[PDB]
Amino acid sequence: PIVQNLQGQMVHQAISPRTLNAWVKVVEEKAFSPEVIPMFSALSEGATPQDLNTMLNTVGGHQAAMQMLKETINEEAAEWDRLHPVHAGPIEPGQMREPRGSDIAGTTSTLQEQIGWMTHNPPIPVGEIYKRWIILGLNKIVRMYSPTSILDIRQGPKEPFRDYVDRFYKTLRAEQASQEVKNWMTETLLVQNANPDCKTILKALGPAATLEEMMTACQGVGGPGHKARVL
Amino acid sequence: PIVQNLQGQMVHQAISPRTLNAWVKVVEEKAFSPEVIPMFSALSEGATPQDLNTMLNTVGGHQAAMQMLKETINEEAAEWDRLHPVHAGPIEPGQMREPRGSDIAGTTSTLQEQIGWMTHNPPIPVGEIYKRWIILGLNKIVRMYSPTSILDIRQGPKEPFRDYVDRFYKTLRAEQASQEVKNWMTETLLVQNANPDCKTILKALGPAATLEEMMTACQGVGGPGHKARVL
Amino acid sequence: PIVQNLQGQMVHQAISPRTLNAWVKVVEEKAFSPEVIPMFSALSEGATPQDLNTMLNTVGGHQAAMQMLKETINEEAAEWDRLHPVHAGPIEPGQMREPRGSDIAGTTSTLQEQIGWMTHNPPIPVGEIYKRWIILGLNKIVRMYSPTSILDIRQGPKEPFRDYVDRFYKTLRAEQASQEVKNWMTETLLVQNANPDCKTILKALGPAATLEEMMTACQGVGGPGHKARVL
Amino acid sequence: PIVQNLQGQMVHQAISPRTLNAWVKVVEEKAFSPEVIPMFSALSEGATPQDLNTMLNTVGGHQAAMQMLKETINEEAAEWDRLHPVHAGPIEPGQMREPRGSDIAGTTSTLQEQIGWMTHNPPIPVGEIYKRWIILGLNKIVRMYSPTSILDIRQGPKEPFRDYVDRFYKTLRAEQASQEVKNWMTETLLVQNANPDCKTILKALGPAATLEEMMTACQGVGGPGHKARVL
Amino acid sequence: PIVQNLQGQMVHQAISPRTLNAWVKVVEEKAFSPEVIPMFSALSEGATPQDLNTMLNTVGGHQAAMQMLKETINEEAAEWDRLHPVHAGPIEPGQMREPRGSDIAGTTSTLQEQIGWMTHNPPIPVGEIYKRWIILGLNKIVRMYSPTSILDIRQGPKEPFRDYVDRFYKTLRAEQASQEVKNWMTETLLVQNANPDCKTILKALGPAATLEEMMTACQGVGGPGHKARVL
Amino acid sequence: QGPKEPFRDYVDRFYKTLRAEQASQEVKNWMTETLLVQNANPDCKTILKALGPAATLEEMMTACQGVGGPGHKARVL
Repeated sequence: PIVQNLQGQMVHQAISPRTLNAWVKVVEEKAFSPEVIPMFSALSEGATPQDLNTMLNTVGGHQAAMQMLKETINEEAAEWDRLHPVHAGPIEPGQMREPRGSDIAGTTSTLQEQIGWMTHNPPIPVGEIYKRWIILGLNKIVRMYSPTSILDIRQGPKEPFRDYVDRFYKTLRAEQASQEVKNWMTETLLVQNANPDCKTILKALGPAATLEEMMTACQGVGGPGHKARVL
Repeated sequence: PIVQNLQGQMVHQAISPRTLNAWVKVVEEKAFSPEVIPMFSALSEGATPQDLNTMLNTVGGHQAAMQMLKETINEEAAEWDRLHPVHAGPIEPGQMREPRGSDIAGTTSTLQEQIGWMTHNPPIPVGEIYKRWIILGLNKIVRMYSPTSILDIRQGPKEPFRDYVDRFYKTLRAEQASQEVKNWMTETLLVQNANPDCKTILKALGPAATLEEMMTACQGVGGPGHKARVL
Repeated sequence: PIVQNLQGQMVHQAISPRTLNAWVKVVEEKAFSPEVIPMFSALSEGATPQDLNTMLNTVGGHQAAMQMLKETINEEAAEWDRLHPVHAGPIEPGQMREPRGSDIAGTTSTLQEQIGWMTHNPPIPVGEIYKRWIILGLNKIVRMYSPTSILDIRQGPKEPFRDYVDRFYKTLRAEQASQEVKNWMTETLLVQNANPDCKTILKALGPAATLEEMMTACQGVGGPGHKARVL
Repeated sequence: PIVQNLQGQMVHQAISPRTLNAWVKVVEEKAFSPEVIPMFSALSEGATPQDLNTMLNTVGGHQAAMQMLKETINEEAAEWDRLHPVHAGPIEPGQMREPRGSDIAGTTSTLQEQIGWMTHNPPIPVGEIYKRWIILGLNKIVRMYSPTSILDIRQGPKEPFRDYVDRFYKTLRAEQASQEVKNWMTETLLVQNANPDCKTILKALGPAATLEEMMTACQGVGGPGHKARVL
Repeated sequence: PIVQNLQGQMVHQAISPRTLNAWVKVVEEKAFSPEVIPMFSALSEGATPQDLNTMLNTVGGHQAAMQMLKETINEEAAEWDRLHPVHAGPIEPGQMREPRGSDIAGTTSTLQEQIGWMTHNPPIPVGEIYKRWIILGLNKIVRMYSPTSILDIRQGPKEPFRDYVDRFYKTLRAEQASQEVKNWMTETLLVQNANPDCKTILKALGPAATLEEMMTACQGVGGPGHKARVL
Repeated sequence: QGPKEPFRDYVDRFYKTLRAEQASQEVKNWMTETLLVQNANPDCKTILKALGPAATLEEMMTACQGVGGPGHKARVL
């Protein structure tokens, strides 16, 4: 990344082995889950194109997924130059030029230019432009083996309600939809078939008390709910 | 390393034994493989010849790989040397000697010289030249440490297409083939070495199918393969 | 050690406790071996003759071999006076005093003198001369050892032509072998026990070829699922 | 501990956890090997009398040995007090009062009076004088802890001599014998207690035969490369 | 925490998560013990009341002995109020307000106010005073919970004299008895509670024998005299 | 040769093969140390403990008398 410095000018640093290891733990295991997009955000806060390609490349796992991302963003890269002047500004390495799509994604730019673009004030946001293409590329792999349907979000009869929530957000962030279809279906079927003790205390409290008493309810559910609560 | 390479005054920093112990750990976990090479690059952004000689000599094991790499960087230096004339040194303070191919590899040069050439503005880049040479020798081990080969890889008779096409892509990463060859390879060769059950669906899927549309063929058939995976 | 060596603005700081914990168990557990040598070089950046002398006193394993290492160091430290006698150049330029063999081995020099030598620009480089002498004695000490079971690494008749070859260089890496002895051990161990088809290919190549060539052979010779790929 | 300063007088910094960790490991693993003296002193660089005291309160086992060591310090602080008479009447205004034995022990004296003594002219080594009390006490604990006498160290008939030499030099570390006596032990107990065949060679080589020559005794016995083979 | 040395302005440093973690992890291994204390001193270097509070507040285990410890802090806070007149404003014109029991415990005062008394001439060590109250707290904890004591303990059937002396001293640290009592226990009761055969030979080392003379004697009688050791 | 073997055809095979190569003199000495000595019979290696590195050839060719074999086929006709 680019990292602010105490006494002077901003410094470029290479992405650390801890950071590529922390990322490797995430992506190879969360690949088909919507969960990866904000981890990606957080572990790419200062990131240059070169940092971004380094983060793509150091993954071992899901190599054909990894290509479907690389191919996806080169289409964005081609797309960009359709409306935006090609080779505008200075021809030569080491000057302030206006980046093409394949400059954005660090394919045709050298790192020195990237450093110039990201040290400018306000910064020239090449890596932010590229991260949005990688999020869109990430949406496509997340979709590929994920479920999508509103009737396919599962709800067991004795669960203490939380497991349904924890499935809900990792289902409906795969594909965009209507807020009203997400709300109305919550009400007519999903919550209406949930744990009948849970519904009782919760919808007696209503939209007028905090979820605490509902969440303090439904103790002792199988083996895992019998597990210690005071430790 | 020499740090702060593309930003004003660059300066030297020592390679840490934990950075070295962590390098060797990738090598323990992935053997000699493609996926090593970017971890090598990430830890090689600022590297002097001496950092590079410190990186190969700390490996210890895999000594047939080390010996092959070692002749390839020597064969590369020899070639620099018979192509670019190098004569007798400075006779006065404030003067700089020419690199040899041996100097660039850190055979005959001392670190202080390496610092002078690579901290000059603009630098005389001995670390670049050699790190590339080392990468050539790393790729060349990949050929002689390859699991299977692109023609030999194939789909088991009840094997999911999804498992197959990932390991196929792992396989094509070790392959050094051109891009037009890589294009055919990921289309025809892939479909051909498919099993008879998926091959049909794959022939029906036909010309001009994208990787998005590859990865979604043979879904939802059930049976063996599906234990942890939602249909 | 000095902190900020080669970086100006230098301070002397005390030796780190995790560097000492890593040191004592490395010399204890693994012995005077080829891996010690490049780690000792990486481990001991910025160290003074007090720090390196503090580090030879803290080594608690291999005592007898250490007394031949101490004799060896006391020999170079003596010989340096025989090789480079103090101030036999011009008295006029410069103003430090020229160090004896035993101001380098930290035996007569005070820590202020060593600080001044290593805080000059360019410096008088006491630490690194000391680190060479210890490396040189690490090589003499290594040669005091020879692995049993060099000659028991015999090529497995149906196995690929890799790990036995690998092991044979590894066992013989500090054994100092001759061209004809290396070719003879190659035939004896490797060629004469390998696979029938391979043995014909290897006798046809001859045991005197470089490693990229020996590695190339025997791969894709065999028929359907018999092509001898690395396991 | 004590830390260096580039303008004006020295300053003190917080004690490190990992220093106490390094010290507790080298105390614990072998329960007080002669490894404690170079190691304690490696971690007692710049260590005030209150830091040396913190190092003594780190040892949680061995509370006999630890109080024996405190009563040893108690006799040493006395030794100091007897050697030097206590100032009668008022101390002269200005610079530090001379240190009394328990003040050196860090019990009756504060941190800042230690800073005072070390910045003073001449320097008063309050850290270094108390540190010698500890190390004498640590050798008392190692002497108590030692398994056998250097005059009873001896080996079975087919054990290597070279392994005995090493057992000898491990043995020597805790032994404060005069050097003539130690040279005499080197050339008598090793030479006398070597196996019949090493007696045959050490006679042939003679009285002036080296320690390297001692370790290379019983060499040449086997077949090539430590293996006999029939033609 | 606070550091004053080599800073240009006197403000707070934020507490490390690995500080708190390392403190909790110390309590895991040892419990409230003598053992936590030297690791508490290092992990509470520069500690202000607020930091001290945070370090108390994350302990989740041992919660009766937390209640005894806090009670004991409150108690020396009550003591201090009736100790000397606390000045509610400045003690003299040009000097800070005095700290009473709620100011030392961190309840009425704010972090910069606490930085004030540590950075002030003269300094008032509010956080060390509270650490002492913490040290007194812990000293009551180990004594209520102490499983046996000095006039009930005796040397075992097969217990070495040394490990008896060690096990007495460990008891006698936890036992918070009056000092002339403890001085009678280390002189007379220690001798009296040994093995009886043992006790007769400590009768035989002449009047008032020293701990080193005692430690170097008592041989053959009671528990094991020989100890196997790793060199 | 095997380790207990009487230390005569091996010495013919060594010298004849040396005479075949026509090896350089210095290399013959390194070959002797490398090969001849490290293959020698036990009693022949007692001479290299008794004499150390300064070992003469006549001593070694006068060793190994307690085993059989043909010797040098010395006779008086």
